[PDB]
Amino acid sequence: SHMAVQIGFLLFPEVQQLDLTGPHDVLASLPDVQVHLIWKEPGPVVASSGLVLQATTSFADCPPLDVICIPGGTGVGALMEDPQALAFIRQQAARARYVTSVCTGSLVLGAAGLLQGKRATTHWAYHELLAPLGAIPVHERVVRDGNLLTGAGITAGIDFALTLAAELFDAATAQRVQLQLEYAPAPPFNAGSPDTAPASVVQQARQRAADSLHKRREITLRAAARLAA
Amino acid sequence: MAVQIGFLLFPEVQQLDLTGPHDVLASLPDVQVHLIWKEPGPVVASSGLVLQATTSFADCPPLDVICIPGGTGVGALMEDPQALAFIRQQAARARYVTSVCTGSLVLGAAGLLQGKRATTHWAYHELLAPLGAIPVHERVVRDGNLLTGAGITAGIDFALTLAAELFDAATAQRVQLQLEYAPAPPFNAGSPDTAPASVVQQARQRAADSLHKRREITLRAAARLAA
Repeated sequence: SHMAVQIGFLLFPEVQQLDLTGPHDVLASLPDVQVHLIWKEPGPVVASSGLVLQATTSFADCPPLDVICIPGGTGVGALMEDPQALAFIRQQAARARYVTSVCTGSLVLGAAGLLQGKRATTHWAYHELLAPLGAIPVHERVVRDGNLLTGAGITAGIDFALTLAAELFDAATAQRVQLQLEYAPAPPFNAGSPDTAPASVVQQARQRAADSLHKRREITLRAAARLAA
Repeated sequence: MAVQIGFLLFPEVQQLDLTGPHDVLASLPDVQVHLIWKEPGPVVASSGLVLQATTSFADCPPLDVICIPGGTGVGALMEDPQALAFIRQQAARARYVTSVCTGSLVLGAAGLLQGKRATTHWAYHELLAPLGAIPVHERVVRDGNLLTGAGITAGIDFALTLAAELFDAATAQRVQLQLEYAPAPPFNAGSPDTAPASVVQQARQRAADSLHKRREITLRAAARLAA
């Protein structure tokens, strides 16, 4: 309808698609929501896995949003230094009811200056990069600070989206969607946190992510310097 | 030698049934993931999200794993002889025949649940027995080379289970940690066992028209298998 809640996700090359698609299917289950996938121009955008998604609107044509949500992925490093994307995020966050992200999408909110003095979370492996962007780093799944909601790594998007659903509507509506999605998780292993995974597994992961972390630390401090100027 | 994993992508799919498992499985070493429909190109999910089929039925390579997701669109597939014939073709030489949520109703219409333990979405579970399944109220059910997951988000638990079978526990744990899959749901309403009675009533009231239409499709599909 013309009175729909307007929810927008940034869709960028090398996005981690589950950061977007998990929340999308949760929030699209709510009454009279319109969901936008936003990029520089409408058309195909390839996620890090090779899954092809389709941007529905340009930055220029996007209506004022009630909710803006930034997903994460390999592609966030480019976004943290993309003045056109950062200007769009700041413009929308001026009037949004909720300013949100999942996983390393909070590093993009950070680069836009929107985490200064705010409680935030991100993916466990990149959590150290929050403080240089002015955030108060919080080790929880879903972190609220006023109208800022951030989710932790990838699958946290589902917990984030149900939290946001209860804020947009009410607990009863969020619980109905939880039941429709049969979201009573029973993971076959207990390796979803660095605190509970086998130490051999946590060490293999930190080994893998090391080169990405050092690269993103330099991008993070260049982004922080621009906020300081 | 690459593990070939194929998802059936159909109009009015419930996209998270596909995209959850896709991001888990595409994280594994030496896999190639296909999104299969009658022709390559755009397929629109039930939410309006546009996905892209990568291959036609004809160009689909022999699959190690076939996976059928669920959604509004399964009713049409349950009476689509091309789709059912294609699923039987691939199930014949696939190492694993798999589904998530109401995708198991499509396996059932194809004749592939006869005498097997299986699950599906809690609201549709009564439709498994007429398609010949032994219905099991568990979130991921394995019967030989058949694995079925329960409703929508069960796809993530299913995919981690399958990852350990294709590779090993250590490989599945690495992917679990990369995905930070340590869920902390903000409510306890994910099961009809634990949700408030008012929430269960409303979820059943919403599903009722779909369930009635699927009771009718199910009994036509069962009568075809019998004849």
